[PDB]
Amino acid sequence: QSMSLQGKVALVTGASRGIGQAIALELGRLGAVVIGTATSASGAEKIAETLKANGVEGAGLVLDVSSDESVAATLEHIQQHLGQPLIVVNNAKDDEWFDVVNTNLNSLYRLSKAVLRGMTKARWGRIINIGSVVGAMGNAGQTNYAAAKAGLEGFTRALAREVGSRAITVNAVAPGFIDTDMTRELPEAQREALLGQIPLGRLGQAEEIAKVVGFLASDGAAYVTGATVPVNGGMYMS
Amino acid sequence: YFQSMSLQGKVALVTGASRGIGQAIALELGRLGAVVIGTATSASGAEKIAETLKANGVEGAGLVLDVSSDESVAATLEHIQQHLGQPLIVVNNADDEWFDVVNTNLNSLYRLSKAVLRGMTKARWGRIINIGSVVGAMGNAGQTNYAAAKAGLEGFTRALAREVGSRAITVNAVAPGFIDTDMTRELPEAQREALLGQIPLGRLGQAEEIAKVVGFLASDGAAYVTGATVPVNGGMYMS
Amino acid sequence: NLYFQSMSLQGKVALVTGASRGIGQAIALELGRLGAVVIGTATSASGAEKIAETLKANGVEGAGLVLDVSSDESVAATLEHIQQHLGQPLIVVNNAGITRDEWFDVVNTNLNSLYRLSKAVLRGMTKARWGRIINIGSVVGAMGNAGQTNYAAAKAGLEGFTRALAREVGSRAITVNAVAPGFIDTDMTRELPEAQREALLGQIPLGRLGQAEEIAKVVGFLASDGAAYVTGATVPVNGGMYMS
Amino acid sequence: SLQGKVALVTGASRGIGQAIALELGRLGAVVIGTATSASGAEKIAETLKANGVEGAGLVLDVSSDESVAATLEHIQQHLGQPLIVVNNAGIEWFDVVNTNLNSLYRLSKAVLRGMTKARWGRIINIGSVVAGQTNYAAAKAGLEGFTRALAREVGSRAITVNAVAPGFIDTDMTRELPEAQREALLGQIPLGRLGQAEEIAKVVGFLASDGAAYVTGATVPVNGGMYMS
Ligand SMILES: c1cc2c(cc1Nc1ccc3nnnn3n1)CCC2
Ligand SMILES: c1cc2c(cc1Nc1ccc3nnnn3n1)CCC2
Repeated sequence: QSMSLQGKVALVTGASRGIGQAIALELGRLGAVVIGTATSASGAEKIAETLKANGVEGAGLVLDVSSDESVAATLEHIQQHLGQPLIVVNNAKDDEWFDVVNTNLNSLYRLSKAVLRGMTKARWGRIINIGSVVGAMGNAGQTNYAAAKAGLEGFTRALAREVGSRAITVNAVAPGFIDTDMTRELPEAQREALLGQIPLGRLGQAEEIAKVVGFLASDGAAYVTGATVPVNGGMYMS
Repeated sequence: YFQSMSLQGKVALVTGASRGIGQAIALELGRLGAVVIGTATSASGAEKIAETLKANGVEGAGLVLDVSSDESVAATLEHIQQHLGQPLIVVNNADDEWFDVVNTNLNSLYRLSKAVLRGMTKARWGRIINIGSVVGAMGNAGQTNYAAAKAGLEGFTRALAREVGSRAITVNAVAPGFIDTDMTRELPEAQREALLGQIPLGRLGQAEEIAKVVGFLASDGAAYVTGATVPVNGGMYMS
Repeated sequence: NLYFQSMSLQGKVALVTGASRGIGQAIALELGRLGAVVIGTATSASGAEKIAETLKANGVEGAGLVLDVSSDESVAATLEHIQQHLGQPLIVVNNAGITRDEWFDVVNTNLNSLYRLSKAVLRGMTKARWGRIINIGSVVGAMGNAGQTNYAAAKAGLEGFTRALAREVGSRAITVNAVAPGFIDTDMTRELPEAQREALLGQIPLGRLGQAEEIAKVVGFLASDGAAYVTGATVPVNGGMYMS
Repeated sequence: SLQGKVALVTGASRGIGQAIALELGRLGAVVIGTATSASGAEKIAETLKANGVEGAGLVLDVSSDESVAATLEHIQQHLGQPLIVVNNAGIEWFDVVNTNLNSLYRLSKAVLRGMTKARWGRIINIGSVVAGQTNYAAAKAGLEGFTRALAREVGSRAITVNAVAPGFIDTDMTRELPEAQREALLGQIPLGRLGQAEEIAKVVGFLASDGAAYVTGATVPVNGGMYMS
């Protein structure tokens, strides 16, 4: 009812595995037509296969969120074949933090500004930003993780204010320690130490991030905007 | 009858359920299949709750509960246990006044939460959800009261979530902004227009729109969300 | 023939609770060093006598008294005594928090004590149209889960409390601020095994424990006239380790 | 005492910047204040002279790698390394915030070599004074996280990095504000008044002192009790 996304087109970047894949499946399951992206032709073909195997109408595409040209072209392709995406989920050393965060926010900003025209026309939108998963070792890692998270929060809160009068919401999801291919390959010691800091005593599932995204994308979340919802089993960092 | 991904057969306790946000929450949990026990402080309010639930096809009851009283809490829970089973979803709903107000709210949450925890601990499953106050008065006293309550609620929610997390019980809160309620309808027209201008969405929130967030947090999909305060405020953030 | 100090708090009376050791003692010495007349408190006669001796040994004019911040009577009586003998305390540092399902009762008890003491001292500050109330948060003392829960709860309650009281009293030129210590060096943490120490320090960008004096300096500043537009703030003093 | 220390304060020709330069001077620092025009830099030199403060006034464009490097070199030749650096000079929310942080990062990275050598430093970032609310909150969030991160990167070198978040301060921008906006602002400030530029400077002076050595990664709000989310 509120939870139906029937008749909506959703763009989910970095959808070939993990949290991205799970998000694309959840939006599909809720009735959306889903366009998942990857950076390689191989990843984009994998996305198309996964969507087919789950009954989800849509497609898999190649997108480089760092490139104005790729963005504009990808959106054009979506417009030609399926219509305007009105749900967009952005998923995709210690001197590094400043350049990393800056690059992420430019990518969000590029993609968000591009998809906004269609949302502005429609007078309806959902932009949802996925923060980074926990598990990078040492002080350099924690520095990079906290910087990214602070930049994402403020970015999300600001963009929400800019576009709010158009009935477009902008929210973010801050994952904690989630069971993914990248975290499975973490050394066992780092993992056990992470696990011990989580009140729920387990890793989160990728589906458990996707469910939050699915809700935020629904009509029932229409008065939620500028928010960063943490999904972390009770483990909070400053 | 055996449920899957639904609130069916779960018993939910929603306090202050006679009107506004509380009522809407009770209806949403009912709609999602829960057996719902709504509470009020008066016999009259509790009867109103029972009627409203009946009129909407929701199985459950309306009861009298004084969350300031250890006796009333224990007695109310016993009655629920006898008739319907242990409530595994619990929604707590309800410038020099701020200290007493916040203090009283948190003692009431703590009392009720501690009481319902034994049943959740046995079941190895639970959902406690705390509703913050609505943005309800325009002056300085109001904004002070609202920010104090909200800060106390956030930290309380985060702490309890840590205490009970290992038992697969989640504890979250919902921080409403400016919601269309009897309290806010009676605000002067001049204050309303000035309110709306501080809200990016340009409108009041509906009580249903708080209830939908609560319904989601109560679901299985929200199992990895705990200690969180979800703001539902149309983009107006105020501390 | 009377000696007039040129220090920032000359001619002010300061009340510092829980002043018998650690951060409290250091705060009392700093305010004294900055020229304040200083009344340090403890819960026992022996602690109050220790305070008086320490103050005397450091050239600080003032006293050591017994105060139980959990008791309305003790608070009122202690204030009256201070008024009679030395004058109204217009700088008040609340240090004396407790410790030891426990988090809720601890935090609640602290905030009632702050509120009691703050309300009592406010009459003198309201008359004077000037005040400084400064609340000291708890030291990082437990690295598990129960400890981190207690520490974050206390800190959140203190922050909102501080911010709210600041609003209530602001129009009277009284400021209300808090100081949130991180890992501060004490006799108990020096005796931690060398292995646990190195692992702790690796969480702190500065790579060292804070000194009690380093909390006291921040308190001394917030107490000054230059800090008059700082109110409702919680200043973290933690060497860059932020945890919540 | 900041006796024997060299301080670089950008945007020092008026307001908060000027007051910061005078406070650091008063505390004994040799002070280099910057402005974007020759005229502003000359004004700074005059103001410093008139107050007994040793130092200089220079032209600096924090958006330019060349100007930064050259300015530092000039300071090094004549006075020695600045070990206290106050970034005051800042300037569609997205482009503004991004530009500020690049400037902070540029200037901070440049001054860090001298601080790393000395094994001592103080970097202090001044936030913006109170569409507008969006810009202000974005800037403040970016500043906080920036300040907290840089503090972690440089902490082991006994360099602290902190920020000051002003509220409604009596300055050129705010003097021109309409009476209606002012009165509405005052009513949201518990202290019931504007802050003085000196009152920001005093916080900066303290953060620059040895007694603030265990404070790092902090943003100290100086706003009379008015807080915005
Ligand atoms: C642009 C816009 C907005 C923000 C940040 C940027 N740019 C950067 C760049 C680096 C960085 N490090 N930590 N944060 N941060 N932020 C946050 C509020 C909106
Ligand atoms: C009173 C006033 C205010 C606050 C808290 C209380 N009382 C309690 C009591 C318990 C508790 N646990 N976590 N927080 N918390 N707070 C914070 C905002 C102002």
